[PDB]
Amino acid sequence: PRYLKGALKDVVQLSLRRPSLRASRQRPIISLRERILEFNKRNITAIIAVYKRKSPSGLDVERDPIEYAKFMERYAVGLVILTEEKYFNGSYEDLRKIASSVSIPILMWDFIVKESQIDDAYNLGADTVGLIVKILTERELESLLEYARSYGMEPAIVINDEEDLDIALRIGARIIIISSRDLETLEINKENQRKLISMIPSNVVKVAASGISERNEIEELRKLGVNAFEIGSSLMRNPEKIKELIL
Repeated sequence: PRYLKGALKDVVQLSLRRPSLRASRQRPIISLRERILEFNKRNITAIIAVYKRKSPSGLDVERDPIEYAKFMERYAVGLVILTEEKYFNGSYEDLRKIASSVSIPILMWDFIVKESQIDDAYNLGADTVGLIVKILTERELESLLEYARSYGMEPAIVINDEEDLDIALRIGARIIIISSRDLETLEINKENQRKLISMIPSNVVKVAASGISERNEIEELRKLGVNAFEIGSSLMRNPEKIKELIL
C-alpha cells in the first residue's frame, strides 16, 4: 500500500492482517454499472444505499442488516455494505446475510489491500468492490482491479482529488465514485467534487458520494452529468427518506 499516517495507516495495517474466508458463492454476478445505466435510460434516480453501523462521520446506528436490505430492495439501484471492522463495526456476515436476501447489486466497501479480500467479496455474494486510490500504489490498484475482473467483477474506484482521478483514468476506470469527504480530515468540499465530476469523460459511470441529503442536490448533480448517488448515514437513520429522494 501507499505511505500513510494516522487513522488511515491503522485501517490498512488491520486490513493486511485480515483473515480470509472459506465459502461458496450462491448468487449470480449482478453488474452495478449496467443497472445504473438501465436506470438512467429508464429515467429513474439511481440511489446507492449504504449499510453501516458506525462511521467516523456519524453516530452509531443499531439496525437489522436484512430488514434494511429487504427494504431498500424496493427502491435503490444498489447497496453498499461496510465490512471494515474497527471504524465501521461491519462484518462479512452483514454481507453474507444481505446477499442471501436481495437480488439487487451489492458493493462491499472495505479498505481492500490484498487478493484474499477480493476472494471474500466473491465468496460472500458481493457483486463488486470499492478500490481506494489514496491507499494503493498504482501497481496494487491495477493488480487488484485485474483480479476483481477475473471473477467477473467491475469495481468502483473511489476518488477525492485530481491526482486520484488521474490515476483512475490511467487504469481505465469504468465506474468512479467521487467522494466529497476527505478520508483524513472528514472535510467535505462540494465545490471540489463538482470540478472532479466536470473533468471525467462521458463514457465513465459517475457516482457522487458523501454529503448528499435532498432531491434538489441530486437534481443539480444529475444535470452536471452524475449517474448515481451513494447515500449513507441519513438512510441508516431514516430509511424511508429514499422514497422522497427518488422522485
